[PDB]
Amino acid sequence: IIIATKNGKVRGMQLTVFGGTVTAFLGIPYAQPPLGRLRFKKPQSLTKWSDIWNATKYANSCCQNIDQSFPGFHGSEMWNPNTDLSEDCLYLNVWIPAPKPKNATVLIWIYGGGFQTGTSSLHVYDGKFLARVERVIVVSMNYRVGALGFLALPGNPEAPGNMGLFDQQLALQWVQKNIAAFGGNPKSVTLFGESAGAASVSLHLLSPGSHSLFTRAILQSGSFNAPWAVTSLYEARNRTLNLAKLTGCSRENETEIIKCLRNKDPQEILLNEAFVVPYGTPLSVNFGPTVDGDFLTDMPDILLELGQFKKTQILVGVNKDEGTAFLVYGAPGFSKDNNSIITRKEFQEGLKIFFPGVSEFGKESILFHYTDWVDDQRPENYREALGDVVGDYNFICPALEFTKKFSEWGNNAFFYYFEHRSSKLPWPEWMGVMHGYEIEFVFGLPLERRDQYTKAEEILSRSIVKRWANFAKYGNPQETQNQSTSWPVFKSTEQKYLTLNTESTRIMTKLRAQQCRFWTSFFPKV
Ligand SMILES: *[C@@H]1O[C@H](CO[C@@H]2O[C@@H](C)[C@@H](O)[C@@H](O)[C@@H]2O)[C@@H](O[C@@H]2O[C@H](CO)[C@@H](O)[C@H](O)[C@H]2NC(C)=O)[C@H](O)[C@H]1NC(C)=O
Ligand SMILES: *[C@@H]1O[C@H](CO[C@@H]2O[C@@H](C)[C@@H](O)[C@@H](O)[C@@H]2O)[C@@H](O[C@@H]2O[C@H](CO)[C@@H](O)[C@H](O)[C@H]2NC(C)=O)[C@H](O)[C@H]1NC(C)=O
Ligand SMILES: *[C@@H]1O[C@H](CO[C@@H]2O[C@@H](C)[C@@H](O)[C@@H](O)[C@@H]2O)[C@@H](O)[C@H](O)[C@H]1NC(C)=O
Ligand SMILES: *[C@@H]1O[C@H](CO)[C@@H](O)[C@H](O)[C@H]1NC(C)=O
Ligand SMILES: *[C@@H]1O[C@H](CO)[C@@H](O)[C@H](O)[C@H]1NC(C)=O
Ligand SMILES: *[C@@H]1O[C@H](CO)[C@@H](O)[C@H](O)[C@H]1NC(C)=O
Repeated sequence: IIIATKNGKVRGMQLTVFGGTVTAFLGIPYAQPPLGRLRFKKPQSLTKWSDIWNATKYANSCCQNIDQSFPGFHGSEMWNPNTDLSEDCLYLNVWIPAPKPKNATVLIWIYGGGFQTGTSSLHVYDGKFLARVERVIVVSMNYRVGALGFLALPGNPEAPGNMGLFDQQLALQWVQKNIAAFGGNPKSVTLFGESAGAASVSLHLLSPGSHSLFTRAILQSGSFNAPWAVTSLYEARNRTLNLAKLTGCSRENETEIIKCLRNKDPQEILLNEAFVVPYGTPLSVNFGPTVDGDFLTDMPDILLELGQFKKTQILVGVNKDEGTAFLVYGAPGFSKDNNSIITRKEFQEGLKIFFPGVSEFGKESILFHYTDWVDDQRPENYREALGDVVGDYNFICPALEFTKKFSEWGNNAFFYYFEHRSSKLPWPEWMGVMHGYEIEFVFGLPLERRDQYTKAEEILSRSIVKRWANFAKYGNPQETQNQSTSWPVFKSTEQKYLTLNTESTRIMTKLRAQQCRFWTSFFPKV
């Protein structure tokens, strides 16, 4: 139960799952901790050790602001970090099947959180059910978020930008050099993540230094062409210097600002991160991926459009009600505690919150496209409209356009539409199939009947886990043995996609066709 890696021995622990055993190695370090001189730098290789590292508990989460908008509410607190925050957080986790497999496919998980939050130690990210049920090895890693992971002064190796993407990339290399010792096949590595984690997975498809570190990709509710995912390199510099003044760290030697920011206390940087943008939205990515000239050599949209990415199979998908979660973090007349029926003027107020820097005409064009009704006095007309707007603009339409663009360079792609509202979902029912609430199905939590899910949820999670596993091993997300719906390839022309629900599973075409022609062709011009 001790494994010898390239930097020394590590001790794990075994776990009982479904009357079998999984071996967990929680908290293997994969880089020299990025403190002091190393804060804001790319991660550095990890010096050998001759003891036995004890990988028996999750390591520290990375520094980050907590969501304190619904204290005590499980719906928001289940996403808050559940281990000590620290700048010493570059660690990873590995769940291997027991008995040790011999050439197992490796699934590498990248959590979301808008590039400002998240941690690999969340309960819904527990890879033990996947290791037990599909006999894959599951790896997740922590990576720097917010200013600590994405502060950008282009070219300056003191704060080059994209450091958190490089933490991810060094985790992938760790798996390349070391996963053979755990019984895994480095030649069969599938990346999957959700939200900002999905956008990260898509950026690894573009970054040449990641080409050789993984085989396939799975993108849940996210991609790099979402409007919140990448920021221009000049908007990045404006933000790092606005943080510089806010901490009184202003200089004309850019390098001297960095070493000034290197002496400030993480809490001081965290509490100023929010204000480096002129007007915030509940979707703001204050510090995030940029075109840095190293991880990312051009605007991702050019690279996607011109076929400059890793050629491979992708699995891409979204939830029915991506946008609702954000409405109760700032939209007036909205609350998780009533059913949030809003008015036409409340709707228009909501647009100013989510599209603050957008012209009067832009906002009416949004209102005009979403507010001519199949019936004008459904009292929830404007409430549903505002949720669709946020979800279609921020998630569904970027994921559809990514998939279109990706598949027209010849690779197989599969698109799902997740529309089961979980029975354990703590938010009110008007919020529907919320952002992030497919993750528990992917990780196979409903497989554990000890814990509150209907039998129908267990069965739906059982096939999702099988399709995901079959996609990782074989490049094809079919459930073959149980007479399931066949998942058609998503072609650029007909655009078939698969719906995922408890009743049964249907092939449909051209998800949100009218809404996406608005968002992806009209609205970019305004
Ligand atoms: C680029 O940065 C300037 C400077 O930023 C601001 O100062 C920070 C400390 C923080 O308080 C931000 O909210 C400020 O915006 C921005 O310039 C300003 O515009 C805002 C409102 O638009 C105004 O409050 C400030 O007085 C302006 N500051 C100056 C120095 O004139 C600017 O908006 C940023 N954005 C872009 C796109 O360049
Ligand atoms: C739904 O609730 C929102 C606000 O949630 C509430 O906040 C307090 C007002 C309190 O009543 C809590 O118990 C509620 O759950 C309501 O929005 C408020 O409306 C008033 C109207 O005078 C306005 O002044 C406030 O700013 C609003 N609060 C906001 C925008 O956060 C809303 O009216 C409720 N609607 C329904 C149909 O129940
Ligand atoms: C590492 O841990 C050793 C203890 O072994 C076991 O660790 C966990 C799983 C506990 O359940 C404990 O009862 C076990 O015996 C220590 O002997 C060793 O000193 C530790 N090393 C370091 C560096 O802390
Ligand atoms: C694992 O599979 C690869 C091909 O996918 C092969 O080249 C390698 O030798 C295998 N290793 C084993 C079976 O230990
Ligand atoms: C000041 O800036 C120059 C580049 O213009 C740089 O070479 C120098 O190292 C900076 N000062 C310090 C103390 O590093
Ligand atoms: C197939 O169906 C059986 C029930 O007949 C179920 O127990 C099994 O787990 C299913 N397999 C998959 C991959 O869903």
